[PDB]
Amino acid sequence: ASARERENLQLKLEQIRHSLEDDLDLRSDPAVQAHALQDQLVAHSGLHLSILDSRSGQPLMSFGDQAAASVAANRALLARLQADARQPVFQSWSTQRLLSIGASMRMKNGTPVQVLLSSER
Amino acid sequence: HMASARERENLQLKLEQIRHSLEDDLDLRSDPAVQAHALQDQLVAHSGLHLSILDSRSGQPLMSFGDQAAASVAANRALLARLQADARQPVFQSWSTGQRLLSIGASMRMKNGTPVQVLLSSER
Ligand SMILES: [Zn+2]
Ligand SMILES: [Zn+2]
Repeated sequence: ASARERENLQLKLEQIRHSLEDDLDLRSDPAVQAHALQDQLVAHSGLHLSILDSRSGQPLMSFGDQAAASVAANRALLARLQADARQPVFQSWSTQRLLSIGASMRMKNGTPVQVLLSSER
Repeated sequence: HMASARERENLQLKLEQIRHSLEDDLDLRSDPAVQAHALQDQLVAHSGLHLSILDSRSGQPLMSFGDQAAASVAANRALLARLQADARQPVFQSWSTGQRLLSIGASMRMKNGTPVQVLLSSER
């Protein structure tokens, strides 16, 4: 493994260490503590997920790496989705190089949502 | 400046995994908070990263989650053995079996006092 790959995994381990040793909530039970560690692993995974309400376009849920998030990219991708573009819709976004993919999904209760998944390239 | 066919295919696979978690989970309840939790768990499951945290005193897993494509039973066993033989930390491990993995391991002490061994693995 290369010098930069090793450097990057060491920086990720340091994020895990900070979560375990400094931020750990002593009041939480182990399953909550485990999910909080999960949150920190996904927070620097290069992946971001936005769930929008199909009716209003308003954000319902947002998870993952802020580094893979962009308000402008997500607005543009939602516009293509609402403009009947063939799904799933792809979008390359460079200002930072993101690849994103969007599609409508239907929750179990029928609630239509727009699902926008972004990735750092 | 545009994403390749392989980049597109890989991201489409992840989106379809997310769709499986929303539309094909027979036991997922309708409660909107419960839906957020399922999606967040599934995002980690294909993040290309896997994290194993073991109690140093017993060897028993305390936490395990992430992507199984990033995990190797054999590699983790070899890395854990290097940690327990007081190799210099953090310990790096490359591993191949078709796929090529990069893992890093270190001993830590959780805030509540538990001594743990941390095995972080990544798809190269
Ligand atoms: Zn912190
Ligand atoms: Zn969960």
